[PDB]
Amino acid sequence: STGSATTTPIDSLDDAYITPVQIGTPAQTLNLDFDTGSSDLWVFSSETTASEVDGQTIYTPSKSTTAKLLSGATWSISYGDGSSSSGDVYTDTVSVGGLTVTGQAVESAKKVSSSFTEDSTIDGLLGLAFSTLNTVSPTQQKTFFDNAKASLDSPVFTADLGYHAPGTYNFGFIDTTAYTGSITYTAVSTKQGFWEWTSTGYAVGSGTFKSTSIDGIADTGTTLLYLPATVVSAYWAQVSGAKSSSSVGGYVFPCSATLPSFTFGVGSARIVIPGDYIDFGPISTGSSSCFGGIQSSAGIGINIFGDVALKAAFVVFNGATTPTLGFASK
Ligand SMILES: CNC(=S)Nc1ccc(Br)cc1Cl
Repeated sequence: STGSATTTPIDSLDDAYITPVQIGTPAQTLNLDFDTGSSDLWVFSSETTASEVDGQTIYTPSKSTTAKLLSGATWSISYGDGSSSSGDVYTDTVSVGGLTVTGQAVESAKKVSSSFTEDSTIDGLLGLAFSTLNTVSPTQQKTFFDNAKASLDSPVFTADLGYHAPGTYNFGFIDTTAYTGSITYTAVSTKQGFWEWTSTGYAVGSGTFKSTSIDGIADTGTTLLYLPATVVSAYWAQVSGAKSSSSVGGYVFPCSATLPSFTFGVGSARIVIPGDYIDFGPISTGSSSCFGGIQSSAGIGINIFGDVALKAAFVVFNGATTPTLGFASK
């Protein structure tokens, strides 16, 4: 089997991407944030504290003839941005772009963090990291991909995120028309439950390539590119007027400035992030100071290849017995 679904930016800055997901019988379609940095499929629901719902589409398990309470099961999660949610669990039928999984764990939110409430465009998350990170207790649950894997033509999914435009998530096949050149594959460690790999280095604009190992995670659920302070300093030093602002919480720059590209290494291959991708607009409405899309990972404990990096490539999440990651230009 295969599946193919379009993923769409939630706003003009590509802060996140939403993908339609059919849940239950008859289908209830929710727009979920596909997140390769986490492993819970959780949704706003009829059970969510009413004051914490503000515009989102909810899942109502009582209206689904295939929904079954996973008795005794609870879930609770906290994300890297300080957001969180918790609730109970149903199994139900979940379809993405024509690919159907029966008995998928659907985690119903009873409580969500204010940041989720405040984003009316995201109805929940669909986690695509390794199932070892799943927070369901007492019985850990499998991700949508884990459940689908044996049925897929090939045990892979691909992320093809657009710049200020829709893109595509495919399951079970590699669309050879979606990228240029070849796909370079690179080793993955699953020890932290992430799609964790090691970049071979970086260049800033037309600058010479610096060969240096950068360990990080491929994370569709994170907006920006978070890299070591040395690397990030080298980048912003090439932007006139750029400064790290403690009160803003990162590097800012005047948008009258021209951003250089940023290249990262995948084995001997190179992915180029155009400078335009690194512009995230005024820090506040009407401000002449713009927020940068490359920021320091120093306070995080891990480097994150977020949407800023991934949307510059066609990315293969290979769930073979020994998982790997593939990157191609496009
Ligand atoms: C909130 N944390 C991250 S990485 N990203 C982000 C920024 C702004 C909006 Br609106 C939504 C998201 Cl998901």
